[PDB]
Amino acid sequence: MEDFSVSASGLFITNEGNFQYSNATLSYYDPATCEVENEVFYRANGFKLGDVAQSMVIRDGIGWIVVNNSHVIFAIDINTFKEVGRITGFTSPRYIHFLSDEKAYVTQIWDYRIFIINPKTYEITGYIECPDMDMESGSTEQMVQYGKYVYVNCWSYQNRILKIDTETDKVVDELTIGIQPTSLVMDKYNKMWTITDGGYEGSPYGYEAPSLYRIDAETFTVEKQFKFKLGDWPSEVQLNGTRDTLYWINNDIWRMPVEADRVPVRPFLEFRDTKYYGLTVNPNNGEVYVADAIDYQQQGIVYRYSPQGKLIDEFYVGIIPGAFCWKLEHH
Ligand SMILES: [Cl-]
Repeated sequence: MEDFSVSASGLFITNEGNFQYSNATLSYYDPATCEVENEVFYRANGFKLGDVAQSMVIRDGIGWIVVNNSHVIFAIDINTFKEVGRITGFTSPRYIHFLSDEKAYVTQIWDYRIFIINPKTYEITGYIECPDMDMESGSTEQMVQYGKYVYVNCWSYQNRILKIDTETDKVVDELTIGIQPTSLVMDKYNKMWTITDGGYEGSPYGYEAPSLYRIDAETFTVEKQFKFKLGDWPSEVQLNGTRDTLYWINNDIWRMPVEADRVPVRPFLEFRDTKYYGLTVNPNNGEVYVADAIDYQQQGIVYRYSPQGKLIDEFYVGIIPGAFCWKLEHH
């Protein structure tokens, strides 16, 4: 059990590990030293993280790690990585969205409810019931704020964006699109971007050419659609800090101005017969980090790029690195 006291500026990489093998880990990268530290939760705390670390959000000096398949969210101190508390009772958590110090939503797979939680007391306070959704095929996923509203994508065996009114904690609208929207971002024009994964071969629910969509938040309608190829399996819409440049995964890493009418012919980073899996854009300097799962078995690798596409650094992380979380000194 180990004493960490790290940089005020930093990058966390969550490593899902192998679903049903409890080898998920946390990585911490220092961009100023170009040094990675691996398995930092375990080293810091004396216990393992669990199964499928999904995502992670930092608020007010505290890091909130969603461990999807261990029914828990760890709160760690972000400088020491020691746990300050945890929340148990999630069916299968995905993403955490704070509305205040005392109120956050936590999405779930295999549940039709979004859990309301109190972060100060470390408790579950309620549930938002999703319409046309059961437990066996249920999915809520990533979330964005638009005023009093929260928008959420319904991922596994679903095909909807839902609108929640946060003042009443209830689902007030929905929009049906292509199957299995994977992720959700809000650009600086208050237009949402989601990209579907197209389902999978043999799926009971379906399997189709996936799409990238731009959806106006005010009118909750599709303004643009970029449709890809059967067998494509896109994911991970991400924005730059000014929220005017969008990246995602589709074999390659792709980059497009939010105002563009076409995807550029050339990608940001070319497919190299691996598995680009995670993605993030540094919100201050526009540097792009690409998490490569490679073969879903070996140690993953993160590549760091300049906004102009030139490789800066690369570093080994844990198994299937899927998500990132910025610890920034200045915003
Ligand atoms: Cl760890």
